[PDB]
Amino acid sequence: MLKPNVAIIVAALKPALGIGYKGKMPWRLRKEIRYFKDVTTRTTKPNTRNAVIMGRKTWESIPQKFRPLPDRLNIILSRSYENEIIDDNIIHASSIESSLNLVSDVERVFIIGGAEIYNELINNSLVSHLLITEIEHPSPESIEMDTFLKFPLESWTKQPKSELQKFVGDTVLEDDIKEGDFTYNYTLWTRK
Ligand SMILES: NC(=O)C1=CN([C@@H]2O[C@H](COP(=O)(O)OP(=O)(O)OC[C@H]3O[C@@H](n4cnc5c(N)ncnc54)[C@H](OP(=O)(O)O)[C@@H]3O)[C@@H](O)[C@H]2O)C=CC1
Ligand SMILES: COc1cc(-c2ccccc2)ccc1[C@@H](C)C#Cc1c(C)nc(N)nc1N
Repeated sequence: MLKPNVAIIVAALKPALGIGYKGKMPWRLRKEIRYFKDVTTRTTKPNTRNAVIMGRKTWESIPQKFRPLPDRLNIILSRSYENEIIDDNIIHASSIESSLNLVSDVERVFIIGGAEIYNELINNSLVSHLLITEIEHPSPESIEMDTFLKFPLESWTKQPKSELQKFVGDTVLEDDIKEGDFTYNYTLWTRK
């Protein structure tokens, strides 16, 4: 795969864009988790799959019985990894571009975490799309949080819902989804 268009997909709590606490997610949003599964899995043409790329810490935070994430090519980045094809579902590498070099029959490429990876790749021109689940809470400062996105969104344009709908195909997009004290919306951003 040469110069793939890449999408960041993330769920973040406004206004600070917190995404984690001591190596874990600060919430469990069932519908959001299903959205993530559906969007990263879905392909528009037959006989392809998508790639999901993540940092070593995020990979390790998926319980071992539940990785690799099914139906997607999983790529894990570590500074200690030489290039290695582990199996048909798992690749080890030290950059996104090198990891995708011998990869074929992949449609979309998603960056799925975590903070360090997101905060590097936001300034990688291969990333053309941000799929940000914008989470709100009445008292956001009360949620324990130590891990944040550093996204210069001034350089980005939040697209209308019609663009997000086109991107996700027939995936149902509900507005102002409420779980416990959290309210959320799915968004799509592109570069200016
Ligand atoms: N809310 C959300 O949507 C999501 C939140 N998260 C959260 O993010 C947090 C995890 O993020 P974080 O701790 O930053 O860890 P990451 O998952 O980003 O992993 C960081 C590791 O990735 C490897 N890495 C980073 N940059 C490079 C590079 N340029 N080349 C090669 N390897 C690299 C390194 O591995 P090594 O040390 O092996 O060299 C590094 O230690 C957790 O709290 C998690 O719950 C995660 C996903 C989604
Ligand atoms: C380590 O963090 C996980 C654990 C699990 C998981 C899977 C099975 C059982 C338990 C946890 C799934 C996904 C993840 C991570 C990779 C995620 C995510 C994610 C989610 C959930 N939403 C959005 N919008 N973007 C994302 N990147």
